[PDB]
Amino acid sequence: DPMALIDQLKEEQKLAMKAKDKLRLGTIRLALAAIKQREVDEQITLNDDDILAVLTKMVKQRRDSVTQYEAAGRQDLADVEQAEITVLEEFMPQPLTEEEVAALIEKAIAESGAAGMQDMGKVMGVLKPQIQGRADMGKVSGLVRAKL
Ligand SMILES: [Zn+2]
Ligand SMILES: [Zn+2]
Ligand SMILES: [Zn+2]
Repeated sequence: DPMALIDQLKEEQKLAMKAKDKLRLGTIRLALAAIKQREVDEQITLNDDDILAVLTKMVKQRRDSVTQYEAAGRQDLADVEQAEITVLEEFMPQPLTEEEVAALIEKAIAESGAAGMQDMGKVMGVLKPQIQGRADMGKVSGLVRAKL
């Protein structure tokens, strides 16, 4: 039952403001503005996975700015962008460990009653939402194929 990402971002905004941590505050504010943009423009309420997509795009855009700054010799500016990325990445999940993936697979097999390679789709359909972008699906496939 982790705190919703929207609430983690708002709490971190309040703390960064009280800390007078200027760069951190500014980047959190931009994440919250990107969330508001989607909720107004798409007429939806974002969940955690939606917010993770918001953060992933912000990290991508800043990573492309790092590329441009570093190609121009402006490491000082690329470092500011890296500091922004580090703030954003605080809210992102860690990749699943090998042992974590193996456990998800064994749980997916137990609950789906999977037996044999014909049940590859049955298992992967259970796993795919649970794995998100936290593991290589091809490797997960191969681990599942082994057990089946
Ligand atoms: Zn923090
Ligand atoms: Zn920046
Ligand atoms: Zn977290």
